Amino acid sequence: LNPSCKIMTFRPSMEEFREFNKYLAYMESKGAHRAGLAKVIPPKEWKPRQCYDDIDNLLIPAPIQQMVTGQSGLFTQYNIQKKAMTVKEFRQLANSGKYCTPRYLDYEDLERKYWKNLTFVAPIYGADINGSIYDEGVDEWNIARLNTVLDVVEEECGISIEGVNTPYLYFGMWKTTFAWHTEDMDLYSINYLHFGEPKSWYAIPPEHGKRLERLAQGFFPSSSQGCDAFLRHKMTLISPSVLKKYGIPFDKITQEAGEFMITFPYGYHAGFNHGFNCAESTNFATVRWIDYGKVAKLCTCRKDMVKISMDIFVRKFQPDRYQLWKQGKDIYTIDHTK
Ligand SMILES: CCN(/C=C/N(C)C)C(=O)CNCc1cc(C(=O)O)ccn1
Ligand SMILES: [Cl-]
Ligand code: NI
Ligand SMILES: [Zn+2]
Repeated sequence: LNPSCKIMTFRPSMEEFREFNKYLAYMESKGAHRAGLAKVIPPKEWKPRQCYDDIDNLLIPAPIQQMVTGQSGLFTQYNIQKKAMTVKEFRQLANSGKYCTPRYLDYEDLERKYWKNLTFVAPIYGADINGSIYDEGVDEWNIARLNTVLDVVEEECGISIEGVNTPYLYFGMWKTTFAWHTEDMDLYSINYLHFGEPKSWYAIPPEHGKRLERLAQGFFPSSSQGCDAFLRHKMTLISPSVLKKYGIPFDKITQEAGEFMITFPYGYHAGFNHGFNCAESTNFATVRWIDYGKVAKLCTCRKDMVKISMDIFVRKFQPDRYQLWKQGKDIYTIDHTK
């Protein structure tokens, strides 16, 4: 049990690291999910790719220029699509004087500069790129093939996962942002920083996520009246100063190159990149997630958001509740600590 709901860091030996599914069960048995986010540092011997040199030639089809509007810790973001770029040209852009990381003392100093400089030069994010850059044959923690409940349902029952268990690449530069959100259907996610500058994360315990939602509804009431789950648009920024002021419990942590971050069901998170970097991530599920997916609040203003039917999961893994659930009588409130 993790009663403070603080973000945990794990350093498994190679023997402990080999099987991701087993280690994830271990992390939750230590209460790691109560923070909504955890870090895993793999042993120094492990390498998902021997050489990153040829990633320079990888094409970024639709780089995103992030426009931020607002003031004093409350901002809305929108995106402007830019012309296709290779990684090499993106890296040179990121390291130019207009876009490079500012000088800083420590991560805390840099965090301050992030929140002070959001509304000046708009950073460009090479985000949401289909693909993986693991070497072929890496069997440990292969983001492209984790073999979780999502995969079992797709391969054995022939049910469309809607591409949420496929890998995505993120080429960041300084000040590029991911806004406050939980994952689609309130799924888990895993994120590996292949190389480059760090990525800083903010996390809200699942047991306090509703308080973040109430706070955001009061500060963005127009966004709120337009969509019940508007935070899923990933356009809402709220600074740690605002969260402290209104008593929202949260934690922060910086992910360095070579480290995994895992987000848990209904764990709100947000953050920013320190500089040029490259990350890979996917969504996944465990049996524990099923009760979250059954009550996840979905986006009601856009046509084809990611909506996965829960029927197969309840029928196969919750046989004792299936008919009650389809009857509308499977009433419960989630215990985020178990
Ligand atoms: C599993 C990857 N994924 C699926 C992308 N599709 C929505 C396009 C996500 O939505 C991840 N959630 C956004 C996000 C982005 C970042 C980031 O910008 O590095 C960090 C944490 N979370
Ligand atoms: Cl700056
Ligand atoms: Ni995310
Ligand atoms: Zn919506």
